[PDB]
Amino acid sequence: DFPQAWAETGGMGLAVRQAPLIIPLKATSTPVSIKQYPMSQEARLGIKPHIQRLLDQGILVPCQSPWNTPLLPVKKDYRPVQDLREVNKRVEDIHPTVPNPYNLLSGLPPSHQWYTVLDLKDAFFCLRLHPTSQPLFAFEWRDQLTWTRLPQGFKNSPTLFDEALHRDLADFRIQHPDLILLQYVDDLLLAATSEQDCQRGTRALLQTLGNLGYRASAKKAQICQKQVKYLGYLLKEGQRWLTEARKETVMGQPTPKTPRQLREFLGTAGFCRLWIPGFAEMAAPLYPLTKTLFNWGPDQQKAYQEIKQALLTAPALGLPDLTKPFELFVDEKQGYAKGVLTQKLGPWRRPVAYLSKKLDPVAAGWPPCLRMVAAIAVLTKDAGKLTMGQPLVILAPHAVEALVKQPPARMTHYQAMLLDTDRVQFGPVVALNPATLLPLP
RNA sequence: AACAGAGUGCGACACC
DNA sequence: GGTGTCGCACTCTG
Repeated sequence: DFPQAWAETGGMGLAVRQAPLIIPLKATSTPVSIKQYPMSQEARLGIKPHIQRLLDQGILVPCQSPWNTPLLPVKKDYRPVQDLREVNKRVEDIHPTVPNPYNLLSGLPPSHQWYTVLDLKDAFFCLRLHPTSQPLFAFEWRDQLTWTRLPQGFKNSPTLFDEALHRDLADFRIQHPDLILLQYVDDLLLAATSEQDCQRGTRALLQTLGNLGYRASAKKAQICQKQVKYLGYLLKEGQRWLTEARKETVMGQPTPKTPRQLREFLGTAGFCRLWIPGFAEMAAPLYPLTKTLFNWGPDQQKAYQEIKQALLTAPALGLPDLTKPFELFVDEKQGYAKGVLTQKLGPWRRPVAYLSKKLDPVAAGWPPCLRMVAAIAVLTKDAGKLTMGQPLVILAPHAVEALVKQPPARMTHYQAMLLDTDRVQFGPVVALNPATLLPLP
């Protein structure tokens, strides 16, 4: 039905509006041959059929180059990645344009709740390399070659491709303004308001992409769904849920017995902190067991449990509405700041994110009252990363508006941040649910 | 043994 | 007590 745009059918891609790239070198560089690292029978055999599939496909061509860098295949078959730090250090740097994965969804309007997701197959290869630059990307072989397209391992590949595709799509975006199109480099979210208003765009877009010369995986496609996985998340109805996959990777593991094992834990669980109320404080007992003896007392096990429990009971987050205002409820506890950034849908405050930070050494040194102010300060700063300086009412269990206006060091800076009334208004003192951190009637 | 971007915790150097 | 630059963990997205 759409043979052109499906990699599985319409064959390898080529960004047609995109003219072959010429990679600008450092003003002082020099070709570098580098000994093809040894791999193994499984690695050599892993990317073996790939280096052969690409060859007769033109993407790969017989070459004789000063430069050699060793290819570094991977897996999850194998990827034809290529270890080339030596090259891309001899290559100049460019002002980047890759999206901020943190706030991309901030731009998904609740009006739009019909979703499609298209992952792009072999995106980088859709860009052509200009024969001048082709040699930089050479590697030995047996059964020396090089890339006619844009290879993985190359430091600019990510940005170069974002721009290419972003530019190629700037057309669409103005022409179907009734649709939303988020783009994280390689893969795309389309948002409609209607089951068919989605199936239009998903026809148009899916077409445009075939024309422009890009191809999308029909395997990984997610067409006109009411919920979709995107960026590690489940999106459904303008809310962001943690994936059961994500959870299993924590629940599943055995209680850490080394610092390394602890670090992996805090590592992956910390990627869920937006869904864990008073996270930072929760994990306080765990942190010192990194770097340092490893005594696993009750507090360690308490934290450990609490955190895992907090994942099972984890709530959906509301996607930030930038056309509305936000409230930030905040509390401070023994040197730890915690709070929930919320927005209203009718009669409901619905959390947009949970924010917590360990109070730094000096702050932590100040008395309870002052601590609350610093608590309010950091979380406000962090909330900014989501609100985009949209107007924010700050609420808390202890009144502090006065003190930030009439204190008897850092204040100067805190006052500056908190007393800009064009973005920050204190609200009334309120009582919070100790869990959920929401206000009590 | 590769890249870009992101989250958070810890340290080091320097500076009044 | 305050304040500026780095580096090293673990983790995630593609």
